[PDB]
Amino acid sequence: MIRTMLQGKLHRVKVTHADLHYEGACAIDQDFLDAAGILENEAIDIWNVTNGKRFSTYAIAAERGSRIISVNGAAAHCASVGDIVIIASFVTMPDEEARTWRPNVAYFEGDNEMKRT
Amino acid sequence: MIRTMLQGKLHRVKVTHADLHYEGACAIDQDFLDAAGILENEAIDIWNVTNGKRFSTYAIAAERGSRIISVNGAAAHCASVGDIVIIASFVTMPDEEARTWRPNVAYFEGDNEMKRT
Amino acid sequence: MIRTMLQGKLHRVKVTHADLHYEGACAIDQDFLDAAGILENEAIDIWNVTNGKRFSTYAIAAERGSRIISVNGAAAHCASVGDIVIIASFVTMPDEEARTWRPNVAYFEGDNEMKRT
Amino acid sequence: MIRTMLQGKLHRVKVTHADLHYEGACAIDQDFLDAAGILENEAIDIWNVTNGKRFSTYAIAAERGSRIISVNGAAAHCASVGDIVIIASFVTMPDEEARTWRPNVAYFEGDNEMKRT
Repeated sequence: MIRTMLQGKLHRVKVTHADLHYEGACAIDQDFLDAAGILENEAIDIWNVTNGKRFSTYAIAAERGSRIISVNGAAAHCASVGDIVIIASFVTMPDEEARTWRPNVAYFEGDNEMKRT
Repeated sequence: MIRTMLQGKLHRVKVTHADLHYEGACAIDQDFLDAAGILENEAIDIWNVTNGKRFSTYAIAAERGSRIISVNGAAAHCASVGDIVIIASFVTMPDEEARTWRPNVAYFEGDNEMKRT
Repeated sequence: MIRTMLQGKLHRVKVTHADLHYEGACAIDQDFLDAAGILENEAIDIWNVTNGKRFSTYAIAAERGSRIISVNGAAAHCASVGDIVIIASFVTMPDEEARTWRPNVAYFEGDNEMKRT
Repeated sequence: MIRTMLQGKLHRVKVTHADLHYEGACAIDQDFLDAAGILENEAIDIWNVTNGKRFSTYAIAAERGSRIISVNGAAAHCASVGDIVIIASFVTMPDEEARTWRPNVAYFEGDNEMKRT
């Protein structure tokens, strides 16, 4: 049987933009997406450390190096600029592969600077 | 391993009807379903740009050309006539196919007129 | 790629019992489970037509013929005796099978009497 | 077609720690994880019997024998020390295997002592 496992997450990144109109999804610096192994158009869950809200949407790429985290469309009701959020994707696999599965985790410092190790 | 990807969405369509009783689900003009690639009886997520609510239900077909978006049953607690919503379906596939996956997106103008390109 | 489709639902059944302690899940007359094609220990979504709440739990069997719908454990915070709810399960399959997929739907009358056709 | 089934649960365990900062997820005594068959980095749903909240996160191991249930990061908004929660994982399998599927259930007494049978 098949497990759902954490694929990767952006841990405690800060929302940089929030615009109800127009567009939607959560636009994320492509460098951040690569670090966490998250793909453009992949389903993502967003857990807001600042306000406690939890919601699910999908990832789109923002410009590499922009350090952008933009919550757009209806999702803009769920976060504000400055909020600290955790952004996660999940994947499925057989139990055997799940047992030794390792998520990609990206950590942050300062103004959404990616932290090493 | 297997990714969950955005299959397609109706972007910023307007709710035309909301009836708590009876029936359920979200009835959507079949032309809209075809445009976004969404199937009758497929699980859909609905993100309400107007009121911020997010909920999951399933799609049923409304008459082709009716331009109808009817939120029925318990879902009628989550949207009102006139609300702007995003309606999405998600599918799973191997990582390799996910990397070059392209969602179907349908956009709207005026009174739920589908916008081209 | 793989679609998530409505497998079956109990449409507008009434909650008969709600006990926060102890046990959990939603216990459902086995005849109702068979009618909707829902299995013991299968994940189910519950949409409360009366109070608007939406939550996910799993199905357990109640005695055949009891006409019971018991919301237990934490789920008892989400429904009250007398509430009208829709109980659904979802399954996955290839797109080809999804295109002609037919959900099992069970309808109700009076005191959770299953309605024919 | 493929069913989503309850894999296992921790039934009515008590939250021992809740820290918004830092880390995230829900750290759970590894002995408890083994008992319910839940894996490190597996998606889990948490249903709070005390306050009614329901949320989804992922499991991480706490020290074997610590009897720890720590809700961390954004999840700390959803439970408090002392809350009674049910922690569940779900897996997918073909309908045939689902029909005779048996979830692992772990029960608790006193100060998160695992109860036998």
